[PDB]
Amino acid sequence: MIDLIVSQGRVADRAAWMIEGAARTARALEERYGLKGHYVGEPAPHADDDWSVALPQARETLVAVREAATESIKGDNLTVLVNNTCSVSLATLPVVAREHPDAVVLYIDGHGDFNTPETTDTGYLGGMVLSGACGLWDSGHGAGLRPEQAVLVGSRDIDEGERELIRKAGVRVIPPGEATAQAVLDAVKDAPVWIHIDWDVLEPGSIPADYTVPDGMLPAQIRAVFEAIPAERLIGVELAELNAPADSERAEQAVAVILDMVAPAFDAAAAR
Ligand SMILES: [Mg+2]
Ligand SMILES: [Mn+2]
Repeated sequence: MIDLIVSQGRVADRAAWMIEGAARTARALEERYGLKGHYVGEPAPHADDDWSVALPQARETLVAVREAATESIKGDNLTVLVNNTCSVSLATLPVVAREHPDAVVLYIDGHGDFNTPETTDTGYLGGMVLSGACGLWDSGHGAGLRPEQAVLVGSRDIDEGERELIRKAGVRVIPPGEATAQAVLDAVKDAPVWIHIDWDVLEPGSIPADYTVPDGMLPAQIRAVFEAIPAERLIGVELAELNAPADSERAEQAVAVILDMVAPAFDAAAAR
């Protein structure tokens, strides 16, 4: 069984269409798998506000996601969160680390999302997510994820100062050209696995690119990861940061690619 949870409340969104992108992704999963999502939060416009303002604004949405994820994780289904922003995971990752202290988190992202209030250049909460879950700063939603159990997958061109925090904490980084299914499998060793994906990990998608070496990850590499993680070891999956307007052709094209990437893991969970 799959439990689908969908964030529709603003959590520090600086992009215009990520709440809409989450809703479109959730709808595609509902239609494909015969599910009904649990929708949490009320939409609000995007803004370039400091994390210290955006975080309290998101408190009601974050607490509601935490409670829904806690119920799902304590049962025996695959927990699937479709999130507008990576920042929703400030509420979910401490629940995962609480319930599965041996779990490895594959944080698949073009960025490291490992800034603290002291290192952030932009003040964006979404760039402070993995560091908050690991306890380098206090989000108000707990921590408890061991940095030794966090693996950044696909991250590249990381600021020297943030890359220093990452190495000091012991977070491993697997850049796109090294992010094969076997490399990711070898990183998780014998642990259960939580997958968090930020779609900016993907190579910009004019896949008319047979003669170019990609800088981002290709959809086929994401699919290969989902194919490689054994169904019995997969705790849950978070899909975040699709910036695509509702009703757009762009959203319909993006969600079809997303369905192709996640199908191996989601099909196997629906078959249990
Ligand atoms: Mg990112
Ligand atoms: Mn991110």
